[PDB]
Amino acid sequence: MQILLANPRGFCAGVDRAISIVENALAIYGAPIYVRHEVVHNRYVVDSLRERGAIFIEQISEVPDGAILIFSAHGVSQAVRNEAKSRDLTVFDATCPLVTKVHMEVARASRRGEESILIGHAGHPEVEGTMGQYSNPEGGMYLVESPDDVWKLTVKNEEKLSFMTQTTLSVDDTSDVIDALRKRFPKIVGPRKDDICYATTNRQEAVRALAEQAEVVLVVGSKNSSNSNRLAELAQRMGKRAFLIDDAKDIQEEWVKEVKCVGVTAGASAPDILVQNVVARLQQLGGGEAIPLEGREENIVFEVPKELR
Ligand SMILES: O=P(O)(O)OP(=O)(O)OCc1ccc(Cl)nc1
Ligand code: F3S
Repeated sequence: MQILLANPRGFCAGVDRAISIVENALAIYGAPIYVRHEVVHNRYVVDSLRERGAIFIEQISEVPDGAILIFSAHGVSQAVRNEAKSRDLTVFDATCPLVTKVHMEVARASRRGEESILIGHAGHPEVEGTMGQYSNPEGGMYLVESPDDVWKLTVKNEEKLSFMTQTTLSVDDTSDVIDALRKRFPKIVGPRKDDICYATTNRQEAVRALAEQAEVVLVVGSKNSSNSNRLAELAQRMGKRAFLIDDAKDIQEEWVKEVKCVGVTAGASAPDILVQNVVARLQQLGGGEAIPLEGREENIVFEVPKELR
């Protein structure tokens, strides 16, 4: 059995920064460090940081006074930010620079009383944070997931309309949504393409190349990782069996019995150690040395704030 590795895969620049923010805070101030929501959507990363004295909480009311609080990589609403700022808290913000960029555009639209449409998935924390940058009642902020959602959306002034996207969407599906928005609202304004980050784009491109060669694709990442789910979905839609797995224990032997080529990738929040262990398990089940596929170069790093060095 041939084992192929997608490239690129695993940690992005936002995740690496957010994790270091928590680690460095723990190293500088000791435990406990409070973190709002899972810092990134990976069980292993979260369980680790929890074992080292990070405390994860869904609401700021759970956090005690005088504490250090960190915002997760997914970003937070103005409301949440103001609720933290108005209390006895030292705040560090692990929100990804590429989410912040989108937030800044929503905030601008809010200041102009000009309506904005977000493409994304209801209930996801990035969506809550991004929608939560819009406060002006004279405009409006709308969420669409599909072309059908676009087909039933009505806005107050479609002459003054802009759109934004979640960072971790399917590139292909998002393209269909934007085509719809432009047919329904010809004057809508947006970025050149969308707000899908380089890491999401690159991992989807990489898993396409992988699924072209592999019969079965394993995607390392947690169930609540949106970007990981898109990788597995992309593979499946290409007609390959694909499985989202947290770690090597989830691999069921039937999945790779009599499979000549298995591919492995990882979402943006999945540490490389999990991939290494997955590969060790596949090798127990017959696989050879893992062959990395040739990949688009990634070179971006985001530094921690100077105060957390
Ligand atoms: O569930 P998703 O959003 O894919 O989150 P993830 O698995 O934490 O991945 C890194 C990340 C962090 C922040 C953002 Cl807004 N997008 C991606
Ligand atoms: S938005 Fe940032 S957290 Fe990673 S998946 Fe994209 S670089």
